[PDB]
Amino acid sequence: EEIIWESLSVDVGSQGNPGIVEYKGVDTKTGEVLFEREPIPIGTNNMGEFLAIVHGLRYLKERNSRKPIYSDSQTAIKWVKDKKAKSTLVRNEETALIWKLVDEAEEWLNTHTYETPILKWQTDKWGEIKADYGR
RNA sequence: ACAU
DNA sequence: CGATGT
Ligand SMILES: [K+]
Ligand SMILES: [K+]
Ligand SMILES: [Mg+2]
Ligand SMILES: [Mg+2]
Repeated sequence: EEIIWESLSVDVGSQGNPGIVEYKGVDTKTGEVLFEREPIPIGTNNMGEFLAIVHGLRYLKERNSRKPIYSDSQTAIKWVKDKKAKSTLVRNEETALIWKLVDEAEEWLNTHTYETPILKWQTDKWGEIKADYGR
C-alpha cells in the first residue's frame, strides 16, 4: 500500500475547536498550495475537513482532473460519501457562516456527479499529510 | 477503540 | 489537558 503521488491533499487548521477554521489543498507530490479558504470565525474541525474535501471535488471537476483526494479525516470522508455532514455544532448567529457553507456543500454534492476517489491518508505509515498546518 |  | 466525530 503506497502513496498515490498524483493526488490532491487537503487539511484543516483551527484556533480552537470549535474556533477559527481554515483549510487548504496542496499537490501531494510538490506541496504547492492550490487553494486556501479564508478563515471562518467559528466552526468545528470536522466541518472544516468536510468543506476541504468538497472544495477539492469542485476544484478538480472544474479543471477536468481525475486525481484522487487524500484526507486524514475518517469523519469527513464518511460525511462526503453520505452527502451529509452530521455535525453537533449549535446553529446560532455566530455559527451561521460555517453552517451556510456546510449546507451549500451538501447541496453541491446532491446536484453534481464525480468519480474522484477520496482516499484515507495513512498518517501512521506515511507521517503528516502534505497539506498539514503543523499546529 | 478508531480517526482528527 | 479539552473538543469533534464514527
Ligand atoms: K496541525
Ligand atoms: K473521543
Ligand atoms: Mg486533518
Ligand atoms: Mg493537520
